Amino acid sequence: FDPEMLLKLVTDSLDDDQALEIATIPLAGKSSIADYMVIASGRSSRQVTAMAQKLADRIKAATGYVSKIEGLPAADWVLLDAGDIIIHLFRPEVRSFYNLERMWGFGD
Amino acid sequence: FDPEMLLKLVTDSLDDDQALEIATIPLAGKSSIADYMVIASGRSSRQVTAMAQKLADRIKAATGYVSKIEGLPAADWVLLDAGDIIIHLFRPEVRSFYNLERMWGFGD
Repeated sequence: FDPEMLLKLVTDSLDDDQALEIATIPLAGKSSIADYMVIASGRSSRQVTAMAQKLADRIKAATGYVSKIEGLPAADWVLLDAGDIIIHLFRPEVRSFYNLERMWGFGD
Repeated sequence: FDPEMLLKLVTDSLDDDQALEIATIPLAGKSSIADYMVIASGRSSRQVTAMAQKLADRIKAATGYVSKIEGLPAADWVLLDAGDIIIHLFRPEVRSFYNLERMWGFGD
């Protein structure tokens, strides 16, 4: 399964699930971690969760690849590691809030 | 604390701890998640762990920011979320192996 085909699956799925700000970062000549990183926002916890889970299910259906998901059920963010592509999903207002708390030195 | 200053701290720290393939991805005009993503490799579990922990300690010492670390103590990868910068660390031979297992459909 071609990494460009995987990229198309990822962005099509996120677009279908109404993600915003879907960014594609090509990593050729920069990093060996993956061919692409994709980053996108969701508007709620239900939405980020549905987004991530459907994407993992779709990748498995299309390719057989079992993606690693980091950050569920508490879904302020999700990372989905699909091997050739790593997908970052975030809730902008939750992230800005948590970043402030960490800037203030909370939590150690 | 300036995001360019934070970037310099991150890359200087990773360089000092002998990370390889240190990639800087500017996100201006692409994603709101952060100003930069940094990706780098380490050669062992001790090294990736030392790398990530020292970077978190250094960010806190220099800025007060308490970074969120994902993927320790089992350190095949680490993500360090420093707010304005997200840092991905990976062990190339471990990642290639785990990616194969997921490609083969292991683990659900």
